[PDB]
Amino acid sequence: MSTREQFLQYVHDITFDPDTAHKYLQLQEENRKVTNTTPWEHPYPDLPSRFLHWRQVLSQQSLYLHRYYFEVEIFGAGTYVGLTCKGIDRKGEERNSCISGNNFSWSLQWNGKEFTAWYSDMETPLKAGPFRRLGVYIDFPGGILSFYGVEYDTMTLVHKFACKFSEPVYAAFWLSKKENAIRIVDL
Repeated sequence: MSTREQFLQYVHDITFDPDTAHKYLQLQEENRKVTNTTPWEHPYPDLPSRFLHWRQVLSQQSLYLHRYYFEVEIFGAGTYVGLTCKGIDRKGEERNSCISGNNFSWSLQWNGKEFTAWYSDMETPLKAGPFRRLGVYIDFPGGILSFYGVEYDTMTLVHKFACKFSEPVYAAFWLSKKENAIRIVDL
């Protein structure tokens, strides 16, 4: 085990769920790439699962009771990556239905020069500097959600959340601004 190999022991497949994606989000690369293409909508069927107002998408996969790791690359100020539960309101207009505004979701925002940790309408600006690639580590029984900046020969802890998990969690993504994009790495 290299340093990164400690986390790769727990690698988990994550792909975007097309049935959740807001109509301004385009999915590519077998549901491993998402891009905000506002004001150009895409003709997705109307489904109760689909986010209506917040420009969000969930993973198809849920995680429950073990340790998990995956990597993403983020592009653009306004991107959030984190976790939520199935019961997040898909049709809501208010902050309780975005991934920075409730007590069952946790997320990390990139604003163009710093990351910010979000939980339940509370924000903590960080000074970690930029990282294109983030490693997302979930220790469900341990109540840990950690974000690492990942470079060739390095991992750097950006933020560790202490989380009171209950339901299975889904990877959750919020692409708040035009041209925001997130990709899930191979692993």
